[PDB]
Amino acid sequence: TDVNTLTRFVMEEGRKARGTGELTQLLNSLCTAVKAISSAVRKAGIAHLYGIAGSKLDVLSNDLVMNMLKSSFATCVLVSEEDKHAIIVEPEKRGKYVVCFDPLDGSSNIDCLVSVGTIFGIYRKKSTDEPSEKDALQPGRNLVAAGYALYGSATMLVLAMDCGVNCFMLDPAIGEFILVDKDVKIKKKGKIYSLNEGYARDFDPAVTEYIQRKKFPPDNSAPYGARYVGSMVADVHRTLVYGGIFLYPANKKSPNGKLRLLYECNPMAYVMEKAGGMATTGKEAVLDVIPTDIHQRAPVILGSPDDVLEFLKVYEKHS
Amino acid sequence: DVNTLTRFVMEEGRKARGTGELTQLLNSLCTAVKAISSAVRKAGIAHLYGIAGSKLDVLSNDLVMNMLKSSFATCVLVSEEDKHAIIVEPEKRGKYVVCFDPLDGSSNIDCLVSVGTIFGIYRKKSTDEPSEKDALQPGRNLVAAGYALYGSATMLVLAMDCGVNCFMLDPAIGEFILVDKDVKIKKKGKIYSLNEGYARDFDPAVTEYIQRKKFPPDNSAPYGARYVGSMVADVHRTLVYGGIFLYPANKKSPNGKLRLLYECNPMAYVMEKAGGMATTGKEAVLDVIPTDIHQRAPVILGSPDDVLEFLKVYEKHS
Amino acid sequence: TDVNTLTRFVMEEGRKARGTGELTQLLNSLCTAVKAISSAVRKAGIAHLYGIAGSTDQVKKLDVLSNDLVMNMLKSSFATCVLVSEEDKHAIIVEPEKRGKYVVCFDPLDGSSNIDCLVSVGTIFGIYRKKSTDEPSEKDALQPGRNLVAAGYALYGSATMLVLAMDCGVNCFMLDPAIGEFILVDKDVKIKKKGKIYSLNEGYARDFDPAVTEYIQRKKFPPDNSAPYGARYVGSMVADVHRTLVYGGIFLYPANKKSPNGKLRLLYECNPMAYVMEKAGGMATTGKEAVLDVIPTDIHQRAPVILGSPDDVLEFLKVYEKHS
Amino acid sequence: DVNTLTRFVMEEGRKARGTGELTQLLNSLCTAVKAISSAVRKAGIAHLYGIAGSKLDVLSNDLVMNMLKSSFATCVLVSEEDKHAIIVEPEKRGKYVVCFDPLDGSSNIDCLVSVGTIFGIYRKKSTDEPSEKDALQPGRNLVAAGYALYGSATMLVLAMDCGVNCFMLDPAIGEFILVDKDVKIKKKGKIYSLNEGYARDFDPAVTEYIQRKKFPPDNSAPYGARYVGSMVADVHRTLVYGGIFLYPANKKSPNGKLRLLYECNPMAYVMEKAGGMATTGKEAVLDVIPTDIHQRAPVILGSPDDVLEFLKVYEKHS
Ligand SMILES: CCc1cc([N+](=O)[O-])c2[nH]c(C(=O)O)c(CCC(=O)NS(=O)(=O)c3cccs3)c2c1
Ligand SMILES: CCc1cc([N+](=O)[O-])c2[nH]c(C(=O)O)c(CCC(=O)NS(=O)(=O)c3cccs3)c2c1
Ligand SMILES: CCc1cc([N+](=O)[O-])c2[nH]c(C(=O)O)c(CCC(=O)NS(=O)(=O)c3cccs3)c2c1
Ligand SMILES: CCc1cc([N+](=O)[O-])c2[nH]c(C(=O)O)c(CCC(=O)NS(=O)(=O)c3cccs3)c2c1
Ligand SMILES: O=P(O)(O)OC[C@H]1O[C@](O)(COP(=O)(O)O)[C@@H](O)[C@@H]1O
Ligand SMILES: O=P(O)(O)OC[C@H]1O[C@](O)(COP(=O)(O)O)[C@@H](O)[C@@H]1O
Ligand SMILES: O=P(O)(O)OC[C@H]1O[C@](O)(COP(=O)(O)O)[C@@H](O)[C@@H]1O
Ligand SMILES: O=P(O)(O)OC[C@H]1O[C@](O)(COP(=O)(O)O)[C@@H](O)[C@@H]1O
Repeated sequence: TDVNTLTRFVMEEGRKARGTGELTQLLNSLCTAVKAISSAVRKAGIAHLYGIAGSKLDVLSNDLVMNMLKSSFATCVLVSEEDKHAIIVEPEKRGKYVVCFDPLDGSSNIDCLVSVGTIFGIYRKKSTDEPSEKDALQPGRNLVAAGYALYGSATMLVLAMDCGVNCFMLDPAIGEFILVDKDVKIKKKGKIYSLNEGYARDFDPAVTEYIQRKKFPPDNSAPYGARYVGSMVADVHRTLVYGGIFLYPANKKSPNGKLRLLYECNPMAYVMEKAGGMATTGKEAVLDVIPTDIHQRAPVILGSPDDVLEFLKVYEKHS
Repeated sequence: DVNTLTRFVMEEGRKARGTGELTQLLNSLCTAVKAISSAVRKAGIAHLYGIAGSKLDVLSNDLVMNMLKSSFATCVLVSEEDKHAIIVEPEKRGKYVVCFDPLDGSSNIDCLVSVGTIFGIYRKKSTDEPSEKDALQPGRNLVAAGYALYGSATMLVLAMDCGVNCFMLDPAIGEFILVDKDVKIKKKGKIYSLNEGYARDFDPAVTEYIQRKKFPPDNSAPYGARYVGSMVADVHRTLVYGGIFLYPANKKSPNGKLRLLYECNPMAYVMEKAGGMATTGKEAVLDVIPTDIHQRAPVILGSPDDVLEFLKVYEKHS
Repeated sequence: TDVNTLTRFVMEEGRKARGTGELTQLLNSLCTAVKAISSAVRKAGIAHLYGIAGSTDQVKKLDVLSNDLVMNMLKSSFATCVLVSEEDKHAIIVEPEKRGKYVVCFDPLDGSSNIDCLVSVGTIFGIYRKKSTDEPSEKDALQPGRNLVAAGYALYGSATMLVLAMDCGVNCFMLDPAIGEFILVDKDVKIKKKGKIYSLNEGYARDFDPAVTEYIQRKKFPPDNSAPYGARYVGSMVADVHRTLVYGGIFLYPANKKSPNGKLRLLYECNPMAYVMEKAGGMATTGKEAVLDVIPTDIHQRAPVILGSPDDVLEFLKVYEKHS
Repeated sequence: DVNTLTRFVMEEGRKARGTGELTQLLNSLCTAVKAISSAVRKAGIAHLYGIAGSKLDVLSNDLVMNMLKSSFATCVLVSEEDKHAIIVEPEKRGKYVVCFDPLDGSSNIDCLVSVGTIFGIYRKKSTDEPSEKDALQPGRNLVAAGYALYGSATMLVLAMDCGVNCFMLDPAIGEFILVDKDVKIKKKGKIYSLNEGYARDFDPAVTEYIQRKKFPPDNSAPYGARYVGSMVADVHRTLVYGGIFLYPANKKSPNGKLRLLYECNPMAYVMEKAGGMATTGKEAVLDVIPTDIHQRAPVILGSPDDVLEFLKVYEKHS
């Protein structure tokens, strides 16, 4: 019942645990970045560019998250969609955490104003040798914290840690993320499937037959609903809230899927498992995949357990 | 040389003679659209969840209703959220009929997916005293029509005889900034939009069209698939990037789902004033004369060439 | 009755009079600049000046950016011909493409000299009409305040409020920073006939002529054995004048030695607040004549001003009438 | 390199080890201030005037209250708006005592004058059970104090033993941005501030001192009068531009009007830390042992040389 905010949640789960403060401040700083990304995505100031005072979003998001993570004095390696190679933090500002993020996911189609988001996934540095790109190559199992911000009909940050998955709604009136769902867990089975079917020609037989099973029920029930926005963050958030399954399977145009492991697949897979769901690559679990490159693509099928398991059974049959 | 909706709306009105009522209708309407935005972005949510201690469908409809009522430019008012028509009280009557969906796609509003307002303004056909028949005009007679997208940012799209204009809201000052003038649509796209969870129930014409897209017949490249589940969001994508949108008829919806007067007709008028088309398969959406204010209709809108590619497949199976 | 926004009220009243629509157009563009000023004064985006994104239009002083906003909104309205401002020594003649009927005199950000202490500041405006038959010039701004089509201010205080005086009367609108509309909160307001506040800079006590020095003692030591008036001086005209509109009372900025002909500017401070006051049942006097009756010879002309509640202003006037 | 208050209030804590409770207090306090600013600037005023169909003292108090109880860092809470010391429920208790005025100057708020939230943080010293007594500490024992000014913009002024620090609220992101660091006051000023309507009732000492500033002794230049009527507003001017602020004993209030624990004592700590001075004419405001939570006190604060000059005149007449 009693109120609580994202700032207080992270400075109290971090308070009530050892207390180095770096991860508290990293997350602290990270929401402040997201709040700034939100106002820019809501186009708050477009009038000054169009002549109110008189005579980039994907780039600006990357700058904000980087800048802030750097100033947090808690990051040593930083991997992003935009920056090809990793970003080794200047000595002065280094901490002990490796952060992998997609600063604006879906801005390929931001000109139609579709829901976009910010995906993040925090690792701690295991190695002793001087920081490097290779420190980002940890398996998804090793995620200290992951989550995503959604810039949709409203802004929401979904934080996943060992203590569970907690969903915060940005009240733009006060500039504060408000806790509106505690320790969320996904439905066991849903009525929704999320898939780009223009690649129907190029599907695995198992993916094809699972969709046929959903479209044309094999147990004389009701067919599922198709819901594909075109931005992972939105579809996954629906898959959390409403239940169901999300699929970006391996094609032939993309033999390894399209969604990147380190900063797209793994963070969403962590959120799913920490909330009673599951995510798999078909053959191995997304979190158990060991990266060899930081921009490594991966197939990913995440969502409600009784559905992903149904998929997985069909994967047995077609392998 | 900044050009706001409120400025646009009274120069296009002055550039079209006439009283000034429609300007003040669109002013009141967009003021309500600004207040829907505020609630949809969840401003004040902390007070509900107990920052001091201790519904959107309805709120959105109340905002639109009170604003259009107070505008002195409405006689009949038709909404999703009202089974009957709203005969505006005589002291506040105007010369226009507004058919609107206050918040479209709110069924799945809890996933925080793009919702929107849809509207379409007619001019009274009445001679004496208004009635719900004034809303029962074909889409061809639409004075003005458009929508507002509460997505990545809030955009009002306004189609009129002078064309389709897109205004971005600037939340900092609450002004709609003209960012796209007289918009026209790609002649053909690589996007298709429908709910394939009804594939069991689709017409043979529909099914073949999708096979043509999933499996190009001319050995080109397969089209793309996008169904947000919200008409504003899908229509606006079909406007911006191009492509095709369908919510066709099937056996368990012989008349589609999407309503005529406050969903299909408004989006058809946008598309046709932007160079796209909009058909039910047999008539064009704007050419259906309604019999019921909550009448349902099939809709296949989008880029011109794409709807033509459909209509050829449709005629073959009929 | 029902909700109303500044936007309809302006374009409603501008249709109840047929009318060109320029005044409506002007009042809108002026409004839109006012919301813009408010958002900058509330320091929105101050974080992008302090390294939020790392590196970089508006590294401007707020009083300048305000002026630029009001200017580039007014010119673009196609309703203005001559524009007078405090931040401009000469009147701005609008280009022949965007010329209109009305002459506007304004103070973009009044009180910004102490905006460091975050004091209430505001935008004072006043709309005349070109009465001249010849091309626009700084002469056209030299009209008496009697010839005001409309006047008012926007107070950027605990909240942002636009006060609009016309022949209608005075109409108070509050900005809802959520939706970005001015909401009609008070309609056709009038001032309290008499009040219990007095407002002036008593640091200039050494240079007060006897009329002021007596009246002030009549308030601190009342003659009728009643109760002393309260002393209230923000140091920002929009602030003190607005309090005098809501609570009643009196506001004085008179003749000194340092500035013997007043300080407060006539065309874009005194005259507009006099129109507000007179249209709301109050008075505004120079001591000699009434403020609205003063005949300008220069655009940046100063003037002594004593405005406020009717009984209060007249009480002072009897005291000045003893000394002349 | 940006510095927010959520960073600063944690950095200082980490540097002093400490549980994390003074941090959470202030972090929770600031969210309350962010919410009060929203209310004061009239966000949602449209809905009170019927945009969709059809108190601030109390809301501000409820906000501070509920946020501080939720902080898990308070045991005793003292406010204007409750004639009682509020003792926090055992499950939500910390070790600090907060004496606060949630909205000061809202007396004269219909004219929209600058208002503000004043606060001061003590630490429970009695081994006893949390009670009103724990708040009756002299201001000297203060861990932290300050105020939130809701004027031109919103600023949180935060005084501690690491100096006084000013934080500007950026409504675009809801973040208090550090803009003036380790601030310090001019040793002498040119501005004076008091209600001269109470002239008939002032100390002969006060009356001389004002003469001494209105008509200078060294026939130099006079000071400038500035009385807003909101202590936060006047005091913040006196922090920035310098000068003096008085609310001395007249007769209707012969022991001052301004409340010691939650009006005078917090402002004294700010001045003190920023190199200023704050006296009752007898003793330092921080050195007044309180008897009642709502106890009033004569307050004279500002630039040190100017406060001393008043004190010189006081000693003559005393
Ligand atoms: C609910 C989990 C949680 C949440 C927050 N929070 O802020 O909500 C936290 N904040 C902080 C902080 O002190 O900054 C911590 C530190 C604890 C920690 O995880 N150490 S470790 O990297 O796994 C490690 C690497 C090698 C040996 S132990 C923390 C933990
Ligand atoms: C570009 C199209 C356009 C746009 C706007 N706008 O505001 O962007 C308009 N505003 C208004 C207004 O009246 O203010 C108009 C007049 C509309 C109207 O009168 N239609 S009619 O009753 O069938 C009729 C009466 C007499 C002859 S035709 C208008 C038109
Ligand atoms: C209630 C007072 C009031 C308020 C507003 N308002 O919008 O707050 C106005 N807006 C406009 C406009 O047309 O812009 C007007 C008319 C301006 C005008 O035409 N003056 S005139 O040539 O001597 C004349 C001809 C015919 C009648 S008066 C107007 C008037
Ligand atoms: C003034 C510097 C400063 C600022 C903040 N801050 O929040 O910016 C702090 N936060 C916390 C925390 O507990 O997290 C501390 C330590 C706890 C504490 O000060 N205990 S004390 O007996 O009152 C005491 C007074 C002096 C030495 S120790 C802290 C300290
Ligand atoms: O258009 P496709 O091939 O279905 O790709 C969809 C996927 O691409 C993405 O948009 C990748 O995001 P961006 O390329 O815009 O950064 C996913 O969010 C989304 O799930
Ligand atoms: O789930 P379905 O059957 O595909 O329906 C989706 C369609 O219905 C709508 O959601 C209509 O809005 P509501 O369902 O929220 O009333 C369209 O926006 C949308 O395109
Ligand atoms: O210094 P003084 O004599 O108090 O002058 C105060 C007057 O100067 C002004 O501040 C003039 O405005 P500026 O601060 O922009 O110069 C008036 O608003 C105000 O009433
Ligand atoms: O009417 P007065 O005596 O000048 O009172 C002014 C003083 O009273 C106060 O308003 C007391 O606070 P309140 O407004 O909450 O009663 C101070 O803020 C202010 O400095």
